[PDB]
This record gives sequence, structure tokens and C-alpha cells, in this order.
Amino acid sequence: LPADPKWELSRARLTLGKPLGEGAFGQVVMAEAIGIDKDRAAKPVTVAVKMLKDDATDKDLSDLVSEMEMMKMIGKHKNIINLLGACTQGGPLYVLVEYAAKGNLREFLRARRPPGLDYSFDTSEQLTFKDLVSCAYQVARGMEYLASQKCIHRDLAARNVLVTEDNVMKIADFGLARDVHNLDYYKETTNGRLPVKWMAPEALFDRVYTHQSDVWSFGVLLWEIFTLGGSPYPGIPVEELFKLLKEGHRMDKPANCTHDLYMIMRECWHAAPSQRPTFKQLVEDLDRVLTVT
Ligand SMILES: Nc1ncnc2c1ncn2[C@@H]1O[C@H](COP(=O)(O)OP(=O)(O)CP(=O)(O)O)[C@@H](O)[C@H]1O
Ligand SMILES: [Mg+2]
Ligand SMILES: [Mg+2]
Repeated sequence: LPADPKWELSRARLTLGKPLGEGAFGQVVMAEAIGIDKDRAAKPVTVAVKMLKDDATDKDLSDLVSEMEMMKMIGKHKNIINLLGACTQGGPLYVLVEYAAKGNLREFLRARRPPGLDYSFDTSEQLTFKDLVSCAYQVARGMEYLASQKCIHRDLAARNVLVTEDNVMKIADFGLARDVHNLDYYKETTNGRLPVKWMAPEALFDRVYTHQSDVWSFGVLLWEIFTLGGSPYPGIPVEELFKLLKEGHRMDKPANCTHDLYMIMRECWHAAPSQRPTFKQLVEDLDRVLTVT
């Protein structure tokens, strides 16, 4: 594994801590990192360390490397999870990223659903319409930046948006992200995980991804936000989801969602990718919704 001194942090500077979250092949743990902050007086930075699980393969490893490399070219933005460094030498690969205290967006929204009339929870503030639109607006801003970096995310979803102590949204998980520089589109040529319920039709059969296929995913994300962590196309087998999408089926309007937002959501889900709004447009339309509320 080739060294990159620019990003390398020696693992002796790193003390591993409590678990943050995980999935099938990767896990993320809290840690303390010494030397990240240039102010030497007050220290050490709390970071999140992403690493492979024990049953992970060589393929999982090269995917985590690619993920790390993608974050290197991206550039820093308020609404994008920050790469802080990496331990690539003499030990397991650790990818160091900015710590988001409030976990992922899906779990953040779910923990704020009300109990229902006549019921109370017993042990752990309600979100407003404005809070939720804010969430949408912040992600749209980060995606707008991401597209200007000529990078497509391909896995935009509530489970991949993080929340800081200040309720700032940070897009995370660049596992499927691709460099689209000097490309009109990206064409998938392998087999690997696909986030089916978040994928535009054209991505699902032509295996063709653009910024516009990311916008489709944002639309699904919108639906997640306004159902406070709902799971897309509930009760629908995947094999059929796709005939349904062809036939012009789209998800119904969530109960919290206003008409204006559902139209925004619906525009993202246009059959023709050229008729979906750009992220820049999405930032505009969501700023408006927010300016007059
Ligand atoms: N910087 C961070 N700060 C706090 N928590 C984080 C974090 N990064 C990730 N997490 C937590 O770990 C979970 C999984 O993160 P991530 O999406 O990066 O891994 P992953 O989806 O690639 C695992 P797999 O590929 O095995 O399915 C997140 O949903 C979140 O709960
Ligand atoms: Mg993820
Ligand atoms: Mg992953």
C-alpha cells in the first residue's frame, strides 16, 4: 500500500474509542488524534475512524482505498464530511474523518418522531417544518459543491448524511463516488452493491450515472427527511419496484410535506434526466421555501 505522507498520520497518535456505527463490511469508531490541530496548545482532536470489519476481503480493502482517494480530490465544504488523514502504513487501514456527534440523518430523524396521542416515551425537541427544509437545503448545498468538483456521489441517502452537534448536515460515505471530470457521464462496468431504492431509472438499466442521477437520489432523500426516517417504497419487492418506476409510479406525498416541496420532490423524479432540476436550482427553490416560512 503506497505511502502518501501528505495525508499520513502515524497510528501511535491515535487512540481508538467507542463504536459509532457500521454496516456489512465497514465500521466507524470514535477516536482521539494527536497532531491534527495546528494549535498545539489545546488538543487533541476527536475524530471518526472508518476501517474494515474482520471478515472483510481484499476487494473491500481496495474499495476503502478508492473511497479514501475520492475524498482527497473533493475539497472542503461546510456540508461535506471532512477527510482529516489516514493510517495506511504497518497495520489495518484507518480513514480519519470529521466527527459528527449526532449520528446519521435517518437515526437523527427517527429519534425525534413523537410517541402518538396518549403515549409517552420514558427515556432517550421536536423538529419543525423549517428544521426539515433546512436539512434538505444544507444537503442540496453540499451536492451543489460536489457537482462543481465534478464528482458524482451515487449513494446519497439519509443513512449517508451525518449530523454535527450544531445540526449541520454533512454528506458522507464516498464508497460509490466517481470522478466525472472530462466525462459526460459515468458508466458502471462491474458488479457490486447497488442502493436500488435510491437509484434513477437510467442508472438502474443503462448503468449510467450523472449529476442528474444524483438529483433523483436527492428526491428520495427528501422523502426520507419529510417522513422522519421512512424507508422508501415500503412493502414493495425490489424486482417489481422497477416495473413500477417505468410505469410512472412515484412515491406518495408524506403527511408532513407541503405541496410546494412535493412538487420539488416530484421534479427530481422526472423520467428524463434533462428535465430534473440541477442542484443549483434545488438550492434556489429550497432557499425560497425557507425565506418565506
Ligand atoms: N464522521 C462520523 N461521525 C460520527 N458517526 C459516523 C461518522 N461516519 C460514519 N458514522 C456512523 O457510521 C455509520 C456508517 O458510516 P458509513 O456510511 O461511512 O459506512 P458504510 O455505509 O460504508 C458501512 P458498509 O459499507 O459496511 O455498509 C454511519 O451511518 C454513522 O452512524
Ligand atoms: Mg453508508
Ligand atoms: Mg460502505
